[PDB]
Amino acid sequence: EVETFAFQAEIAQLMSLIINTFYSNKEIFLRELISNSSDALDKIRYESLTDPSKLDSGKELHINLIPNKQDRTLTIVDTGIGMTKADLINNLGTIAKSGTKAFMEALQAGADISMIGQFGVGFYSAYLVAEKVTVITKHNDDEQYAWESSAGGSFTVRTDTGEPMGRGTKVILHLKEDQTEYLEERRIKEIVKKHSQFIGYPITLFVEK
Ligand SMILES: O=C(NCc1ccc(F)cc1)c1ccc[nH]1
Repeated sequence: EVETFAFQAEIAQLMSLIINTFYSNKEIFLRELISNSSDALDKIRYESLTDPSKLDSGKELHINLIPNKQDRTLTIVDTGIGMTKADLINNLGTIAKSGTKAFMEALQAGADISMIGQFGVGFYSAYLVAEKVTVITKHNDDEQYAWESSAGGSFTVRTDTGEPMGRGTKVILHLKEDQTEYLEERRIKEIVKKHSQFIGYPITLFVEK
């Protein structure tokens, strides 16, 4: 049972701008997603300070980067707080309507795409490199869900029968044909060291057979 939803108009507009603007500095997508992961880990860590049982679903607080050249996917896994179904539908837990409004004024007032994270919509920079994005998520207060979108104005939500996650979020980037450099180990390492060197959680770059 798959539910299909239209993006709000302002979010569709943001995604088409990200997809269609000529803009070479695509590597910032990884910085934005890792920072989202760090924010989600901060949240569950804060909750556990007063309620240890919040970590019954998983004590480890980390970020894994998993390239797969056969599937042409880069997956960013974190064990942060996760998202409820309502969170997924409501722009993946963001205030994306007012954030997009601000971002797009900033772009006409000098800024560039790399500044997207300052407006709370950094997730959508995934479409700089991905033709389709799948988000699997598990929050302590809900079941496990899969969100998916290839842009084009709609996204789907379904219950995820896949491998159970415990708690956290998995962003699966189905990369564009000409963006496979972001599956290469030395390129990922360079980007992490350049842009995420002060993230307060271990980031493990998985290797391939
Ligand atoms: O660059 C501009 N729009 C294109 C754009 C592309 C991606 C993005 F995430 C945000 C905007 C702009 C608008 C106003 C001044 N500059």
